Amino acid sequence: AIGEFMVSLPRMVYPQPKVLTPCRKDVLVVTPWLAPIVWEGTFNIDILNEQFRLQNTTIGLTVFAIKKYVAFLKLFLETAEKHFMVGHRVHYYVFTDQPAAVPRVTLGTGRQLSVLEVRRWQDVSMRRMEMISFCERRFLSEVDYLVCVDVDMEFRDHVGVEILTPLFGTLHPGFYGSSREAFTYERRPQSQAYIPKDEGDFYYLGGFFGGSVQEVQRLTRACHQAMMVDQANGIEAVWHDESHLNKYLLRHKPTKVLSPEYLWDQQLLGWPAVLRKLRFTAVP
Repeated sequence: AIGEFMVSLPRMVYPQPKVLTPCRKDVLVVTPWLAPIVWEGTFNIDILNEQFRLQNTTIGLTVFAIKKYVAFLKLFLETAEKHFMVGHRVHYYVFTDQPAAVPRVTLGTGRQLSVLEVRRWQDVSMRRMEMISFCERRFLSEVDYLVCVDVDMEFRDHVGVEILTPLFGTLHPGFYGSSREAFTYERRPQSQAYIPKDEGDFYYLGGFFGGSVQEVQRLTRACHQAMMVDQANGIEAVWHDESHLNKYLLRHKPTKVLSPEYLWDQQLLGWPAVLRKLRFTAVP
C-alpha cells in the first residue's frame, strides 16, 4: 500500500546523522525543487527497508524483450533476483513476442513473474509507452510502484527501496556532467518533445524510470499522446520516447532523481571515482 496509516518504527541502532557533516560533498544530493538525488552514502537502507516493509510494499518491474532481445532475459532476471528489492514483494512483467523463449528463472519467495505477449516502426516506437499506459487496470490492482527498465542490462549491486517515490527519473550516464545546451533534447519546435536551449534540469534516461502506478501511467499516457501528435505531424523525436520522457520530466518534476549508479555503461564510460557503486549496467 501507499499513503496508508503508518505504524511506528521499532527501536533501531545506527549512526547519528550529523548536521555539520554532509554525506557526500562531491555531488549534488538534492534538486532545486527539493527532490533527493540518490547516491551511495546518502541513505540508510535499514531505515528505508523498515519503512517500506511496514507498508507491505509491492514493486512491479516491467521489461520488454522483443525479437533477439529475448536472449538478454536470463541474465537480467537472474541478477534482478540477487539485487533488486530483495526482501520486498516483486512482480516482474515480461512483455515479449516470444513467450516460449522466456527462460525459466528460479525466484525467491514473495516474487512472481508474468509473461505478457505483445504483437510498422511507428507503432514499435510507441509500444513501451502505449503498453504501460493496455496494462492500466492490472498494475493498479497488483503493485504499489512500477519500475520500467531496458532488458539488455544486468544488476551488479543493490537496487532497492531508496528509489521508490511518486515519480523518478535517472540521470543519463553520458550527460550528468554536461551543461544543458549540450543535452540531446529534441530541438525542433515542430515536435511535442521540443525543449529550448535555455531550459532543462537534467538529461534523463528512457531506460530506467518509475514511480507510483498512478504517476507512471500519467507519464506514459502523456508521452504516448505526444508521440501520436508527432506521428500525425510527420516528425519523429531525435531519441524517440526518451525525448518525450525528458519533456515530461521537465514540466512535471520527479520527486526523486537516481544518480548514474543506477544505469551505467562500464565499457563506454569506465568506473569514475564519483560512482561508488555500479548498480545496473549495460551488457557489452
